[PDB]
Amino acid sequence: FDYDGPLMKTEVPGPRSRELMKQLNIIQNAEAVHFFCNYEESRGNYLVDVDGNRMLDLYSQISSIPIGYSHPALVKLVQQPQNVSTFINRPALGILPPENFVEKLRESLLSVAPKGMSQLITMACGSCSNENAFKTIFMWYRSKERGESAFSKEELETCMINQAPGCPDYSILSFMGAFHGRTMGCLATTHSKAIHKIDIPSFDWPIAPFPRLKYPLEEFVKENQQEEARCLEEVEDLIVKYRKKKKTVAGIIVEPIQSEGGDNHASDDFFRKLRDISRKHGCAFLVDEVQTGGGSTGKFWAHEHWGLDDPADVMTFSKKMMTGGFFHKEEFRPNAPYRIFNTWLGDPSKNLLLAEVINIIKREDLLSNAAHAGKVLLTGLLDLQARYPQFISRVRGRGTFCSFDTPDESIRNKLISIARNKGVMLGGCGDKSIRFRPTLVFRDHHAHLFLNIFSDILADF
Amino acid sequence: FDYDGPLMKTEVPGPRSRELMKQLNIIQNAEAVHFFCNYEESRGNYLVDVDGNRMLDLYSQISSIPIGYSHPALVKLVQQPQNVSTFINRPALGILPPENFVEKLRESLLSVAPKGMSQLITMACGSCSNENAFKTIFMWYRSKERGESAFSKEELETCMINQAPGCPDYSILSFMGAFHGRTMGCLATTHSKAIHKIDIPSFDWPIAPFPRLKYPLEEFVKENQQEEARCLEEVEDLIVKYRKKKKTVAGIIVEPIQSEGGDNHASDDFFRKLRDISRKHGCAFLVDEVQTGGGSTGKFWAHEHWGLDDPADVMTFSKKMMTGGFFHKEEFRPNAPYRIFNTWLGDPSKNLLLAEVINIIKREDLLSNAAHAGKVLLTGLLDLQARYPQFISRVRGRGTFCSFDTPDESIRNKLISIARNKGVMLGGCGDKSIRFRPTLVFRDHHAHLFLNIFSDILADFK
Ligand SMILES: *Cc1c(COP(=O)(O)O)cnc(C)c1O
Ligand SMILES: *Cc1c(COP(=O)(O)O)cnc(C)c1O
Ligand code: FES
Repeated sequence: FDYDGPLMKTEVPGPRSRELMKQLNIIQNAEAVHFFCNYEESRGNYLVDVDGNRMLDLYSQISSIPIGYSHPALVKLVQQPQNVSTFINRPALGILPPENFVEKLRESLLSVAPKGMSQLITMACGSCSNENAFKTIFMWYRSKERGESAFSKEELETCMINQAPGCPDYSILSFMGAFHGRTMGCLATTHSKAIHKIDIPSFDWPIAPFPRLKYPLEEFVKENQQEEARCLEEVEDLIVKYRKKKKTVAGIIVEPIQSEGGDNHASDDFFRKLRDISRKHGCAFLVDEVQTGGGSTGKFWAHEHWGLDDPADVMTFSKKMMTGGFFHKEEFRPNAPYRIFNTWLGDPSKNLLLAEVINIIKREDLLSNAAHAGKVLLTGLLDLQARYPQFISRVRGRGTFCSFDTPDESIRNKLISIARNKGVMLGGCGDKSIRFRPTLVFRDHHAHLFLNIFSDILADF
Repeated sequence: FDYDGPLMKTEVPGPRSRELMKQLNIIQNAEAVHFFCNYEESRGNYLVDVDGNRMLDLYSQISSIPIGYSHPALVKLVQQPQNVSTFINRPALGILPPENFVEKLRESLLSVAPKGMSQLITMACGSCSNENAFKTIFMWYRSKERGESAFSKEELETCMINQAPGCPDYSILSFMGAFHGRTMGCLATTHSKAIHKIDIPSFDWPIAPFPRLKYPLEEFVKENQQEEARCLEEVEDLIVKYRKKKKTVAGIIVEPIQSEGGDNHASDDFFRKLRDISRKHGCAFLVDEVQTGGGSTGKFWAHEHWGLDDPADVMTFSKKMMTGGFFHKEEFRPNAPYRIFNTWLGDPSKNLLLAEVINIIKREDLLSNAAHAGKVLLTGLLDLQARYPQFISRVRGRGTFCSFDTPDESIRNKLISIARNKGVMLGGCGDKSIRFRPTLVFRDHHAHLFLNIFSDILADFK
């Protein structure tokens, strides 16, 4: 199920990794590569590299590995002779679904549906989930505007040649610091780092400020309320402004906690109010749970913390969910087929795995475990913040979805690189934040292994 | 390996499929659903439904099943205990690749790299392949314009807020009839059917005519050269026009044979001249082989027929390839990391399957088989066209990538329906064409089985 701690043999990347990185660099830019991995010997919370290093992995493949490496329940699925077809016969799911398609959805995604959302379409990744959510939103908005009326001849003609009125000039409102994917529609809503954006054509869609909270929260009660109120006002102003531009805001997309752009949090009140603004202007409210979804905040979906019966119109997911897709309200159902469609629409092999993942999450009480392990982590980070104010500030988190700031990008990267050599894989976000994305099998004792390693690193830095 | 023929028990969809359709329709629009399938009992070219119908499948999951159902070499891979990890431990491939990543690419995609393209990025589907190929082209074009210079402060600030100059107003030129995917960038290049496009915001990018050939080809040699010439002239004019509009054409995307829009073919000559036009105006030439790729035209990549040493700058793929991605020239290599990126960048388990598929295609000489079986099919289609000119026209194809037109949409759909109930699954494309996408284990005897069932259908059709 898991090893008893990290065990380092070499610097990371070690010589076998470096050789493999040189080979890969011949066929593509390999500069992002951390190291090469032995996934066969990886177990639980521990990633083993090709040099035999064993690291406690608190990044989990960018928050995408739900119940650790080489999970014995998932091993068993692959071993069952009856499952072989699912792995080798991939269907065009929009036209030729397997006999068990609906049942395996009942065992998996439908069992964790968000409140108010009776509909589900599956997609293979987070980007195509958000792209198709946008399109779902645009078709719904245009359908509100036309009744009743059929598509017009002018609409049918102009859409084929990329013109209005067939192709409307609607927008999705997004936030500074957001990350929603990198295909060309997703990208216009992404505002994470310039290198993600530069040299790519975009859309003129409104971009609102996301609150920047001040820490410690108890010492900034009024200021943080004011900051959130200012952002809400600017959202509403943008919706009004873009309606006058004839670039009507059909939807608002937001993450419950901004990830790639710097682990930015906002109060549950901010979200409830944002949801109400969206409804008031007839904007669909699209919650992107690709990274927050799947339990690490201590609730299956992070938006569940908000306590709403009607939390959103559309909610996308992927990463830990193995498959992508989006849940949505009945009113957003496409009116005709072949509008929201692609060849594969996910993969039944991933739904097979996810159903077992969800069973394990329920049976091992891993939601509540993530709240607990996360509190233990956060407490320890607060202790380190108090002892090392020259390096650590703005400690913050929900569940195991935790982060802190360092003084600058150069110290942020150095601390990540030293931790890795000492046996712990950390992620970065923003210009100078370190983030945690532990698998759901991360326990309080793993929080301590990390804290004790990192305490020694800070003492010697 | 295979069953010996179709076996029909019910109309399709049968009662068990209709019940599942009803259940699925509660949670999503299920109006596209053909029927529900028993993939566990499906084998080779035969698909088995939940009503126990066994149909010769000449559509192969929209041309995505490369070596048939339940292929025993693929079954063996899933059975090997050493392969479990690959199915259950999915990496973020851009940052933490598995030990065998490179070697498995050598066994698979790199063994079939097109001429002149040393670079490869992997992607999970055809649409992310094309969106990321567009981005690769836009970055390449700005790199030519800025030279070996750093991003400007203004570019870095403006790109974050969706503004020029950091976000350029460059265009990708595409063709009427095209299909390149349905995410918002891809979809701007797609011009297949109105329902695929309507109500979605787009880009003001140029759209050229794709040649519409007249059949039979021997009777319209001159008119077809003229039509191809006119299309080439309009591509070039559009490039000049969009430069003048400050919306410079950075790349041109085209399919070797247009699929979803209606199986539109053009000569090898037209593609050679198109490629030259691209080069002449400094446009990257992006060939979409998502549906033509993987052998069914009798060469691994359809563009191979053009006989060029420099056929293209970028070539995308997916469907039969199990994974997506794109090959590209060394000069198109991104200059920094995290520009072309996403969480998964494909999936090693699909690479595992693909290596074995490529092994099977080579060992069993399946490109040659597609040319041979496809000639059998096309010859029979031409024979049926001669006998039933009132139902069948514009018979055309290359390898098994064949099609024909019917007089109208209702007849096209009736013939597909009838054929299915008689044990043969066909595709439709455009408003009135029928298309073939047989898997690569389609042989001449399957072609004759089809021909012989369809002959009977035609004789009985009113
Ligand atoms: C990773 C991520 C996406 C994109 O998912 P991919 O599978 O990389 O396309 C979208 N939204 C958020 C919040 C993410 O963190
Ligand atoms: C199917 C197809 C695509 C899109 O592939 P998906 O995997 O459906 O996103 C792109 N181009 C062509 C030519 C295709 O036929
Ligand atoms: S865009 Fe999602 S898998 Fe390709």
